[PDB]
Amino acid sequence: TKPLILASQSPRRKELLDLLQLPYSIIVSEVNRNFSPEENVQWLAKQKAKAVADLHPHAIVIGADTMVCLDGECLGKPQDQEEAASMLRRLSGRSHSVITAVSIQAENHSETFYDKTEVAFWSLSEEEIWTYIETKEPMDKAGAYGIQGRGALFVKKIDGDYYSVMGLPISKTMRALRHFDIR
Amino acid sequence: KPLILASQSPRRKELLDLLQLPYSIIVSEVEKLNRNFSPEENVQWLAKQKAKAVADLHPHAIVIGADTMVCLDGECLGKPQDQEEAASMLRRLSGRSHSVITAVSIQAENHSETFYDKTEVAFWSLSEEEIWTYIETKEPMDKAGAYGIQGRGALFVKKIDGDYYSVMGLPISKTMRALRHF
Repeated sequence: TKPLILASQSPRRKELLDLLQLPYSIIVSEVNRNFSPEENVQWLAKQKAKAVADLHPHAIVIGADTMVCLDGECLGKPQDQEEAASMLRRLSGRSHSVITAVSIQAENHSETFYDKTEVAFWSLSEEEIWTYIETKEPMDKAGAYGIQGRGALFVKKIDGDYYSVMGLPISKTMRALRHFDIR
Repeated sequence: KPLILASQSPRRKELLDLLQLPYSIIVSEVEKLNRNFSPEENVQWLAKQKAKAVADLHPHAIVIGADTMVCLDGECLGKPQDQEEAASMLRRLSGRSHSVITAVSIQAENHSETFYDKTEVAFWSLSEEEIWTYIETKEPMDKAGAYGIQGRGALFVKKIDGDYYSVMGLPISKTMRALRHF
């Protein structure tokens, strides 16, 4: 048996991993154009898990990364408030992909995968964009929106995993951890 | 006009709270869904009856009523009566898809609007151990179809095609949009 480590500072990933009712600890570590968004998100989840697994080689380390992509271009956490409003205008009245990769690392076993969810947005007004920006909820999230909180009002529907949109495909994470014998 | 949520559902309360609008919770018990009607007709009839019953008591108000059904192969599943029935319902939902239909009815003296939102829910194949341990925490017993998308029930869901909030009992983005019409 090996102790479980969540290599993430994300409160959403913490809340989702708590659903497993498995004891674990949290450690956050210090974080290519030729790659596709699918390769990039998998690579980043891997680097996050490996940085902590290198420091604690006796444990099972979970790393994850979430990207918001549309027409091949991915949107990261917006630096400015105007950039956050620009991302929202691009997302308005259409569909985009939310890609979440998970990497599970142990000395004798490693597993990396991504989950893709299609997210459809209603057509949004300028007023709704800035009043949502004022809440401070967009700044912390990729693509300048969260499916929870006030961001829930922009979402018309999804085709995929809501928990994966939050930052962790918890049902798949649970299934992958069974082959690490959970502990 | 003042806003009334004709539901005691904590999930519908937490969702209607996202709107940042003042409202009160008022309920009046209504029940029998006829087999001659489709589940889509019935769920809308139920959301209507719940809102109308409270609207008759508060005719100056805007009243929101809602109802949620979990259906597969035209058959809809209610809250389980016993743990053996809850395991029967989950065994049926395992390894396949079902529909979650939520109807919302907004009632006022000069305007009324009813609609349903349909979501496809796909489950992983479930073991007998998984079903009984989930039953052993009493989360199924309170819910239609013997499961919830939140909590330990989250681990059974493979994917959805629709609205997660509608599965919780309220399509919050459609409701918000419909309240602008009022």
